[PDB]
Formats: sequence, structure tokens, C-alpha cells
Amino acid sequence: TLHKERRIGRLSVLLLLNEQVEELERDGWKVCLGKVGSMDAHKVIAAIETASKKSGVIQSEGYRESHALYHATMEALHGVTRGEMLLGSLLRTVGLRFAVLRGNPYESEAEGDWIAVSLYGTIGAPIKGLEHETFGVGINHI
Amino acid sequence: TLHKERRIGRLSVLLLLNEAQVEELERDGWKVCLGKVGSMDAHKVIAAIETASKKSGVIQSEGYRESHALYHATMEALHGVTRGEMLLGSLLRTVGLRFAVLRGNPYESEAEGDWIAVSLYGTIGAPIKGLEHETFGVGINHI
Amino acid sequence: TLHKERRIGRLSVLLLLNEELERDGWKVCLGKVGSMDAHKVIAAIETASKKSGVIQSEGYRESHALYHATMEALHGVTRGEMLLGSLLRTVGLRFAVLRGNPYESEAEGDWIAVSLYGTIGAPIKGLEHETFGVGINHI
Amino acid sequence: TLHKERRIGRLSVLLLLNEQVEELERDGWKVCLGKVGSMDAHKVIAAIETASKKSGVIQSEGYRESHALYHATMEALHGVTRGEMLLGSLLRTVGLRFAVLRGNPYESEAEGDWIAVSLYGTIGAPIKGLEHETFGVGINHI
Amino acid sequence: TLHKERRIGRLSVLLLLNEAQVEELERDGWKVCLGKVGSMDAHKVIAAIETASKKSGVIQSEGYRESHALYHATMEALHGVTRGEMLLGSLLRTVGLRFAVLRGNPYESEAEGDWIAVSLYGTIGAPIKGLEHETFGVGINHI
Amino acid sequence: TLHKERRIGRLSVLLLLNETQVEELERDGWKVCLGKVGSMDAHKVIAAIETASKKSGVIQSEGYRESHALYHATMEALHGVTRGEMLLGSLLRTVGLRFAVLRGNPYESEAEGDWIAVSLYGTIGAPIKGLEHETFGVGINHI
Ligand SMILES: N[C@@H](Cc1c[nH]c[nH+]1)C(=O)O
Ligand SMILES: N[C@@H](Cc1c[nH]c[nH+]1)C(=O)O
Ligand SMILES: N[C@@H](Cc1c[nH]c[nH+]1)C(=O)O
Ligand SMILES: N[C@@H](Cc1c[nH]c[nH+]1)C(=O)O
Ligand SMILES: N[C@@H](Cc1c[nH]c[nH+]1)C(=O)O
Ligand SMILES: N[C@@H](Cc1c[nH]c[nH+]1)C(=O)O
Ligand SMILES: [Zn+2]
Ligand SMILES: [Zn+2]
Ligand SMILES: [Zn+2]
Ligand SMILES: [Zn+2]
Ligand SMILES: [Zn+2]
Ligand SMILES: [Zn+2]
Repeated sequence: TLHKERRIGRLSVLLLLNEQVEELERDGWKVCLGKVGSMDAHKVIAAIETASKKSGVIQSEGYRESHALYHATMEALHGVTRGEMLLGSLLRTVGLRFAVLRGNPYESEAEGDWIAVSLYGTIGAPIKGLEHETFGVGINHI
Repeated sequence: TLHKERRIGRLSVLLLLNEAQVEELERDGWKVCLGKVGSMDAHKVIAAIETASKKSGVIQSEGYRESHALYHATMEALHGVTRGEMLLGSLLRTVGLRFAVLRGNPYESEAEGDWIAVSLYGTIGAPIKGLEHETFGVGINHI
Repeated sequence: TLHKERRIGRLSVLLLLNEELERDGWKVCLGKVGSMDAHKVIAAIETASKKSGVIQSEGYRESHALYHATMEALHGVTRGEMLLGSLLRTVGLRFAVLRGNPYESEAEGDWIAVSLYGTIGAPIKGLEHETFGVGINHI
Repeated sequence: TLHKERRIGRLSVLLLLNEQVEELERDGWKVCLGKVGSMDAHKVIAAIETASKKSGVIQSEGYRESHALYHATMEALHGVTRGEMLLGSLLRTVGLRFAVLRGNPYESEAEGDWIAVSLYGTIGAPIKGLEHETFGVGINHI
Repeated sequence: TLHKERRIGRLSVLLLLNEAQVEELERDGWKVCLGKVGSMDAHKVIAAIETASKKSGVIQSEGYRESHALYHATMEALHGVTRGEMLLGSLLRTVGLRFAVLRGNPYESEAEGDWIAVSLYGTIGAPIKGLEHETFGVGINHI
Repeated sequence: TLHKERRIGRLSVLLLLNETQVEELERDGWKVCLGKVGSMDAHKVIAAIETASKKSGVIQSEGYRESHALYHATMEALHGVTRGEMLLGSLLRTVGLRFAVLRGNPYESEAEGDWIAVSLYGTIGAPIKGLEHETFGVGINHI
């Protein structure tokens, strides 16, 4: 399994809801931090893609490391969208802080890099004030 | 709006993720409940939670109103865990899950009433040994 | 165009809510089924429509149409995930299946409507609310 | 328990299916009816929100009652959309009427107010005539 | 049941896969149609297929019946392509597809009437140049 | 992008829809695997395929990494087969499938590594077999 004190999701989460970047970077973690506000999902997917190539998290060349992040993002959007992966076209909108990790979370080195996308903030109507919290975490091999 | 000290999702999740705790949250005006469930049946996960939340009186043991908000909240969170098909065993996967239910008012205006949050953390994977990754789910509903 | 006097959905639903159509063009059946299993709800509907003359007992064409229309109806009932006991909820349903042509165009042929009405909730009565679904297909 | 003389779903569906006399107002029900045609699901949501707010079905102030109605409409749209909550985006359009009811349908007054969203009308191709009926009913506590 | 040579599903997929049979299909009694379409909108794909299917007389241009069948068989085929959420552009992705639409009776029993298959093949990936893997999708309806 | 005459989907698919030729694929860089499963449980379909890809050389039997890709590539292929709800028996339908599994690199450079393709073909229909129609699904993941 994974290590009792280096569980990548639990980290990516504990970080996102606590103001950090430094202690984690000192271990194997290629970390990334973010914020997107949109009523389009294709917007959130694009932001995350950029911040991930922009900081050290994902190789900008090729499809491989990309394809990992796309599906890891979808997955996180699930917890967020809770059933239909739609925002504005369902008359809703999001204020999100995204956190993204990469490193090996398992005991054996043969396990390679794994990517975690965490998403936290709020979902509600286009008019600010009308919202509750939302939450999505996704995990893929990279 | 959501008052920054009382972000109900955030509190409930922080609670689950930290080994160390409840007693502090009760003092502020929070009904609280924790537990564990491991299963290949999503129904056992729902049931354990409906159970824990009633024995420890986060919601009433009788009536329907409160059971309904909790059902829909659990359903919501199980979205995080399952990511597209709310199935475990029938898609050959299983979960080892801690959960928290957290009840109070996260809104500045005290005429917003109570709200419920249900959070789920643990692993999801194949039935074999340690063939799994982490998994997570939060669901919020007016109660 | 839908012939406003003969709307196969509206009719099938009104039927479920009340406690005739055969003399107009309609083939009609009604039934009851309570389950923690969706497959049984599907099966009860299939069986009841075959016992009466709503869809022919033989071949696949008419069965396939009833299959899908039932599914579409279950979408109304289940509201995101087409699962019952499997998510610790349960159903007590009446159903109707109507068949006949709702369009002016007599070219349009027979259509099917599958309507589902009842309650969905916890295993325990009263810990439940109402539930509805309609599925419409060509046949 | 649900009392046969007051099934909120049943009533809203009956009202919507007939052709003006109120007398549902005569008991404790708050009610409205509407018409809306769109190829946009968000427009449908907005209409029903607006119409319930421009009468006194749900309060225009605060998040709670907006939230319940939001969700009831989402549920209701399931029956209508049957799998993907997409309209013009999947090349289809709706002609709907709708009714929203709010009241205590349970014997025990402890149950408080519940809401029901009913939708009836057509779904078909962007041309009128190429369409069939469609129905969604959502029920939530409020 | 279906026969070994007149299995509509496969034939229609197989047709798409050899860039090389259309006439060979027609001498048998299949009514068939080949196409290509690229887009970031799901609706465009449906349109492409609806149009080509009416223009070359796979289905009646007049009336609803045959349209309704087509629509749902396309709906089905798009699940394979889209694998969970039936969005393209609105979920940051786009498609290049050939499509085939086949009509006739894949059964001994001739009282089954006509059935219809819609097969889609191309790729899927980002709007960007060359980020793409393959994609697939078959829908089957009575017609 | 892709090398045009080693497109992993079409290969596995042509492979699957064609009743030796394994060896042809094997003689290039392909790890390749075939098999058959009929079930009213999706989990049996996933399981058969995990086992067949492990018994042959197709994926490493030790660890999680390769299983997670194969798990997911399968989910994706079953989306094609099942079309909205990834349920068989609990929706009173059943499958008789045949499956192909391909592994290797089908892109320009070899920095792209291995990718996997799980391709499904067969029928779906009522628990009384015979009353059926065809089915198809293709899942593509990196490995
Ligand atoms: N737009 C929704 C936001 C939402 C609630 N639940 C999930 N999303 C609202 O108006 O509240
Ligand atoms: N049985 C699956 C469970 C799973 C993986 N990813 C998401 N769920 C597995 O092989 O791990
Ligand atoms: N278990 C839920 C069932 C349900 C509510 N809404 C839809 N289904 C309940 O007990 O009410
Ligand atoms: N766009 C579809 C409408 C539809 C049928 N079923 C659900 N929607 C049509 O052209 O008929
Ligand atoms: N945005 C994704 C699209 C996708 C991957 N898998 C399914 N869809 C990509 O870069 O290819
Ligand atoms: N049980 C369905 C199976 C099915 C048909 N189409 C999709 N699934 C049937 O009777 O054929
Ligand atoms: Zn992909
Ligand atoms: Zn909500
Ligand atoms: Zn079918
Ligand atoms: Zn409910
Ligand atoms: Zn339709
Ligand atoms: Zn996974």
C-alpha cells in the first residue's frame, strides 16, 4: 500500500485547506497551487492543465503525462459536479482553489509517479452569496 | 454568506484526515459523529452512516425530514468516492472508509437554519491486498 | 404533430393517478410491483404487457421497444443512478403501459408509453416520498 | 406518512395535466404554473426559479429555499432528460409547462414544508412536430 | 438471434475500419451510408449523421418514426466515444470521426422488421495539434 | 500524433471482429491477448479480462500501476457496451462478450511509452439469451 504519513490525497487536501508548499517540496512532491472561477468546466480543465505544466508538475511535451492529468481532473470534477459535469449550462458556477501533487505514494519504487488533483471552494448561483461548499479529489498513475 | 470561521465542509474534512478532537467542535455549536465502514456494497456505507448519525443524535431517530437530507447528503458524497458509477463490488472494487457527519449553521445569517455535511475518506481498489488509491467525498444539504 | 386529444403520455399518467381508452385506439395495461430490485420492476412490466396484448410475446422488436421505454421511465424514478436496494432505497409502484398512435400522421404508427407511479424511500413505510417517470418509444 | 388526500406529487401532476381554478391555494399549498420553451437547460431552471420567486412560492431572500427548489428542479429534469441533462447541446428542444407546489404532505406537522417540481410537455428536434412527450417530477424537503 | 455474415453491428464497424464493400452490402439488402465529421460540439455530430442519413435514403426524410430511431442509435454510439459525460468542447475536447449508418434485418425471423446501426470511429483529445488517442462507438436501434 | 498503420484501437478491433493473426501482431511490438466471457455481472467481465491479461504477458502481475491502467481502460470500454448505466443483471440484461487487449506504443516518439486498449465485442440482451442485439466498447489508457 501507501505510506502512513505520505498519502498523496490526504496531503493535497490538508494543504488546500490550510493557507505548506515548502515542507512538501523537500520530499519528492512536485506541488502546484491554483484558483479558478468559471461557469464553464472546459475553463476549469484548461486552468489546471496550464498551472500544471507552468509549475514543475507535468512535462509540457507529449500526450502521456497530459492524458494522466485530464482523467485525474474529470475524476475530481465528480465530487464537485455530483452527477452531471455541468456548471453554467445548469445555471451554477464555481469558486475553486485547486491543489495538485505528483510523487510516489507507495512503498516500492516500481510504482512510479502518481498524480493527485484536489479541488475546494464553493458552488452556487451566478449571484455571489448564493452558494455552499464543493469538493473533488482525483487520483491517477502518471 | 459562508462565514470563514465556520466552513462546514472544511471543518468536517479536517476532522476526518487528522489522526489526533471532536470535543472542540461540539463547543462551537456543532453536532458531530464519526465512524468506519469497509465494504463492497455502497448500501452498507449508506446504512452505517444513517445508523451512526441517529444513535449519536446528529439527526432524529424518528420522522423523515432529517433522514431525507442525510440520505441526499450521503448520496452526494458517494459521488466523490465513486466518480461516475456509484458501484463497488458489482464493478469489482471495494472501499475502506472513515466518515464524518457535521451539523450546524455555516452561513452569517442565522435565519439560514442548519445544514448537514457528510465526508468520506479512505481507499478504493481491487479486492486483492493493497491494490488501491485514496478516495474522498463530501456532500452538503440543508437540514 | 401530436394530436392534442390523444397524447399517449398524458393519458397513461392520468390513468395512474385515478382510482375506456380501449374503445379508442389504445392498447392498455396496468400493474403493481414493489421492489428493492430494478430488474424486477423491469420484469414485472414486461410480463404484464405480454400476458395482455400490449406487446407481442414473440421476437425482439417489440420487446426491445418496451425495454428502452421502461429504462427511460426508470430515469424519472431513480434521478441519477438507476439503483434501488443497491443504494438502500426501495419502491412501491403502479405502472401503466399504453400503445397506439398519438400523431395526426397515421403514418407514424404505434408508439409506446411506460408510466411509473408510487413511492421511493427507505424499507420503512412513511420514510419515503413520491416518485414518477414516463418513457416514450416507437414500436 | 403520505396521506392519500394530500399527495403533493400527485396533486402537482394532476393540476399541470388539466385545463385555472385554484383551490389548492384553499388548503395550505403555495403554487405556480408556467410555460417555457428552450434549447437551454439553464433557461428552464431559471424560468422555474423566477416563476416561484415572482409569486410567493419560495422566498427571494436567502439560500435555503433557493437550494431546495434548485435540487427539486434538477431531479425533475432527470425525468425529462433521461441520462444526459443536455438539450440543444445534444440537438434537442423542449416545450414545457410546469407547476411547483409547496406544503406539508405528511400527517405529522413536524415534517415541515416540502416542494415538488413537475414538468410536462414535449421534447423533440428543433422543428416542431418531430417530438414526443416528456415528464419530470422532483420532490425535496424545504 | 443474429446470423454470422449479417451481424449488422460488426459489418458496420468493419466497414469503417478498412480504408479500402459498400456495394457488396447493398446487393445483400443493406441500406447504408458513410460519412466523416469533425467537431467540438456533440450536436454537430448528430446533425451530420441525421442529414447524411436522410439525403442518402437510409431513413425517411418525412415523419418522426425513423428520425426517432436514428436519434437514439446515435445517442447510444456517442456513449462509447464520450465514456461518461456526453460533452466534447464543453469539457475541453474535440473529435475526428468517420461514421457508418446501416439498415436492414439481422434476423432469420423477417417479422423483426428493419433495425439500424450507427458506428463511429476517429480520435479524441485536446483542441491542440496532436494530443489525442483513438475513440469508438456503436449504437443499435429498431427502425 | 500516431503512426497510421499501428493504430492500437483499430488493430485490436480488426483483431477482435475476425474469428495466427495474433502472431503477426506479436511479431511487431505488440503484447496481445484474446478471450471470451459471458455474464450478468460486470465484475466477472472485468475479472476475466484482468486474469487473461495477467496469465499472458500483457500486464505485470505484481503491483498496482499496471492494474490501475487495465482497470480503467476496461471501465472505459464497458461505457460503450452499457450506454449510460454500467449495469447488466441489475437492469435485467446480460452480455456474451469477446475481448481483445493490446499493449504497445502507437505514437510518434518512444518517449510516449506503452498504452493499452481494451476492446469489447458481442451481444447484450434479456436474461433469456437469443433476444439480443450487438455491443461494442473501446477503452484506451496509458500504461
Ligand atoms: N447553482 C446551484 C449550486 C449547487 C447546489 N448544489 C450543487 N450545486 C445553486 O444555485 O445553488
Ligand atoms: N477495482 C478497481 C478499483 C478502482 C481503481 N480506481 C478506481 N477504482 C481497481 O482495480 O483498483
Ligand atoms: N433512501 C431514500 C430514498 C430516496 C429519497 N429520494 C430518492 N430516493 C429515502 O430513504 O428516502
Ligand atoms: N432531439 C430528439 C429529441 C428526443 C427524443 N428523445 C429524447 N429527446 C429528436 O430529434 O427527436
Ligand atoms: N482533454 C483530453 C481529452 C480526453 C482524454 N480522454 C478522454 N478525453 C485530452 O487531452 O486528450
Ligand atoms: N434487457 C435488454 C438488454 C438491452 C437491449 N439494449 C440494451 N440493452 C433486452 O431485453 O434486450
Ligand atoms: Zn483518454
Ligand atoms: Zn446543493
Ligand atoms: Zn437496445
Ligand atoms: Zn429524495
Ligand atoms: Zn425519444
Ligand atoms: Zn483509479
